Amino acid sequence: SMEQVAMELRLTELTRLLRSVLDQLQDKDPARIFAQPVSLKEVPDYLDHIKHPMDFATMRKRLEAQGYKNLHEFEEDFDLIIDNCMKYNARDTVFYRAAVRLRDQGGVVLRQARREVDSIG
Repeated sequence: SMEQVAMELRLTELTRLLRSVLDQLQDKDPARIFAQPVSLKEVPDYLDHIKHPMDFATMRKRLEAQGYKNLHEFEEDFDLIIDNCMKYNARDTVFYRAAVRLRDQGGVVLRQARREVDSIG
């Protein structure tokens, strides 16, 4: 149908906008602490602690499959990155501190993304 196409064009454009958001959030992680999945070879007990691991490469895979239907779903995954880290790692670690800085800096980007998503529809 023509409606299914129009819906698919909306999803494609959302994917465009979320790709730019993702790039901007990932720039706020210059140490690349959140770039890849925590290694189960190197942290073999991780899944005993963290039930839903997340990282920027995994989000990018979902993004490119047009797997985010709305901004809420994308934000859920970004919040998992931060929240998982703040639980597994102690306050006095470079990892925890990196997550706090990513959360704080990302807030700004996500605030305007929400306005754009609502604005453009």
